[PDB]
Order: sequence, then structure tokens, then C-alpha cells
Amino acid sequence: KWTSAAVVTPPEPVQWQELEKTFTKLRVLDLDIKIDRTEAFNLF
Amino acid sequence: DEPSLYTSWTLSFTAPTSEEAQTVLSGYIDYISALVVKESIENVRNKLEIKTQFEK
Amino acid sequence: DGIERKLEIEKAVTDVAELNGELRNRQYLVEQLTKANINDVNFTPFKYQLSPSLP
Amino acid sequence: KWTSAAVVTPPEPVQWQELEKTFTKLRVLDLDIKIDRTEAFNLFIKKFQSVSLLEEYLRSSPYVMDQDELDLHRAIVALSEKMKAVDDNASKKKDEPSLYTSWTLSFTAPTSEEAQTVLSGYIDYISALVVKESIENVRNKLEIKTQFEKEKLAQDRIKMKNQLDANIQRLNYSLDIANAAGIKKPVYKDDPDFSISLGADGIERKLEIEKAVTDVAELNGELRNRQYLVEQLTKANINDVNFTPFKYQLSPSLP
Amino acid sequence: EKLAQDRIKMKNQLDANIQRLNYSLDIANAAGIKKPVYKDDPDFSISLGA
Repeated sequence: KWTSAAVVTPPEPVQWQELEKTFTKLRVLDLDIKIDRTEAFNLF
Repeated sequence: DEPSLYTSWTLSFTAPTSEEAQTVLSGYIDYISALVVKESIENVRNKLEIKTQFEK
Repeated sequence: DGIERKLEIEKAVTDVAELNGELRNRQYLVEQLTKANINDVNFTPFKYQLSPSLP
Repeated sequence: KWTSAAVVTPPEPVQWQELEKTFTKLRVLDLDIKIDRTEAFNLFIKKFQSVSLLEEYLRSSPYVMDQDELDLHRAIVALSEKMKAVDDNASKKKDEPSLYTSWTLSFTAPTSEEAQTVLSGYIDYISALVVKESIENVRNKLEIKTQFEKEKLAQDRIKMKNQLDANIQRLNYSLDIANAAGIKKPVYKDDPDFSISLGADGIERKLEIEKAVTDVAELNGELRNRQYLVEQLTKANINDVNFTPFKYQLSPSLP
Repeated sequence: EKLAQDRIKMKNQLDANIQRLNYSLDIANAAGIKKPVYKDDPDFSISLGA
């Protein structure tokens, strides 16, 4: 009878900043690691 | 023929009330996000565990 | 005369790290790796063009 | 009844000059970043097509709110169905390239005035969103650059205190060996593990010196200069710079 | 801007070299090298003499 709808898009860089701070501490500890924005969408 | 400028998906839920439809769809998305967040931070921790195990 | 003393010294080395920078630094890196933890960072794995609508 | 129209293309180099100045400050500090002119255009288009952003613009617009309960929502949904964006090169497809990109933005209204005030308003609204987020990204990149360098320096200092401490031990041993071998004055070759050609007198003094070293940057200019870099990154900031993320070919018409 | 930066980076080097050279002096004196030695330490060159 009634349909609710959303339209979702892969996330944008501004939403990743907290995540990026983490990857930066680890980079210094010689551990190169990331979460691809599009992969996180696809997993969603 | 014309690939769109950005990926996008339409998610939808259908119910007897309009408000019920909105509430279930919104809550399911939230729930799914929590799973993506959780398992993602756990990948990162896992990689740190392996880096540490190795180096040590 | 010199070799005699160098030998005495080499036989008394207890920690190989004492004379080796790289090995001190690796011990550092490991301490730092063990110290580090990952916060519960919240993020959203998408961006709404349209958030769930009230039909 | 009255459709107002606008035609937009990616922005041009002349519109990007304040931006370019800012990127130049950062380039000096070893940070190489731009806002791509086409990416800012695409972001404007994406944003423009966001129905949630459009509803928010409408609700927040005093002009719109003049034109009464929970039909409010319905009127909004209905109004929001009259913003359209079309790529001018979708219709008439491939094989005939596009010299320039270009989109048609439009709003249809009861009156001529209404359609033009609402297309402009909405455009300027979305445009501000692109500007705000684009500066945000730039600021974020600066934040990360700074975090990284600051952290790497801390690490490099500890790595060198370590290397220096290992050297002090070696030097202690060089001293014993030189003494045993009777080299007091410099030799007039060397052992590869414990250098002694300097002689015990010279080594003693070299040894007090290395032991009295506190800040490893004292004798290392690359560290002084990394310290300097981090001071500069920390002091640098990105000003609220204003730009438009498109060039009008047709600015919103009066039908 | 790069030039103003480069001058500062360079003054920083000079300052580091002045400290190094100070230590060269002290080590040359301890070793009894007053006149140039008409081998050399890789950290504090002393061959020019005190």
C-alpha cells in the first residue's frame, strides 16, 4: 500500500576523515591500510 | 550507452502504513550500517594484530 | 694486542642490540605496535541523495 | 506553466585563481593538492539532483514558505518534482563528441517570477554546499599531512637517539681497543667494527661529546628542517575562499 | 616563497655545521692536532687542525 524509498551513493571523502586519521597513525607504524569508499558501499 | 556520473541504488520498503514503511526502512539501513562499521573496524584491528605478530 | 681486547669484548656481548641501531629500532616499532589500538570510529558507508521518504 | 532554465558548464581557469593561490602556499610546504575543476562541477550536479537537499532548500526558504499543515510535506514533494537536470549530450548520444560538457537545469512554476527566483535560490544554495565541502576536503588533507609529519618526526628522533646510543657503546669499545693497541695520538687501515684511527685521546673527547648530546637535531640539519616544516604546516591555514563550481552559459531565464 | 624557505633551511644547516665544527675543534685539541695534517673522522673532521 505505501512505499518508502531511499537513494544511496558511495560515501564522500569528508565522511572518511575520522577513518583517515586512524590510517595515518598506522602508516607511521609502517602499516599501510585503508578502507575503499566504494568497497564499503558495496559491502553495505 | 551513457554510464551515469555516480553510482546510486534505490532502496525501498513497502507497508500498510506510510509511517510504518519509513520507520522499518530507516531502521534496517541503520542496522546494516552498524554491521558495516563493526566488521570494518574489526578488519583494521585484525591487520594490526597480524602486523604486530609478525614484527615481534 | 688490539685483537686480544676486541675478542674479550666480543665474548662479553650479552645483548646483540647493544651495538646495533636497527635492532633497537625494531624493538621500538614493536613496542609502538603493541601500544596502539583502534578507536570505535563511526562512519556511514554511504551518502544519501534521498533519505528514506515519508510516502 | 512557466519553466525557468539555466545552462551550466565546468568552471574556467580564471574563476579558480584564489583557489590556486592557496594551493601554492601548500605546495611550498610539500603538500600537492588541487580541487579539480571538473570534479567540482560533477559534485554540483550530483548535489543538485539530491532530492533531500532540494526539500531542505525549499523548507528553509522564506520565499517559498509564503505560498498549510501536513500538506506542507505534500506541497514540498510536489514542488520538488519540478527541478530537473539534464545532460545536454545524453540526448543525441555517442559518436558525436561534446566540445564542452553542459547541463540544463530547470524549474517550472505557476508564475514567471516564481520559477526564476527558485532556480537561482536553489542553485546558489547547492553552490555554497560545494564550496563548503571542497574547502573542508582541503583542510582535511592539511590536517593529515600535519599529523603525519609531526608523528614521523617524533619517530625519527627516537630512531636517532637509538642509533646514537648504539654508537656510544661502540665508541666505548673503540676506546678500549685503541688503549690496548697503544694508539694514543691519531694514526699517521681501520678496523671495520671499532674504529681507532682517531687514537684514544681523540676518542675520549669524541666520547664525552656524544654522551653530552641531548637533542639529536643539534648536529642534524635534516631534523632541524623537518621541525621547521611541521611548525609551518601547523601555522598554515586555509581561508574561507569563495568560488563558483560552474560557468553559466545561460543564467536562469525569465520565461 | 620557496626561496624564503630555502634560506631558512640553509641557516638551519649552517647552525648544525657550526655545532659540528665546534666539536671538531675540541677533538682536534684533545688529539694534539694544531697544524693541518698535510684517516679522517667521518663525524668530526679534524684534519684541518685546531
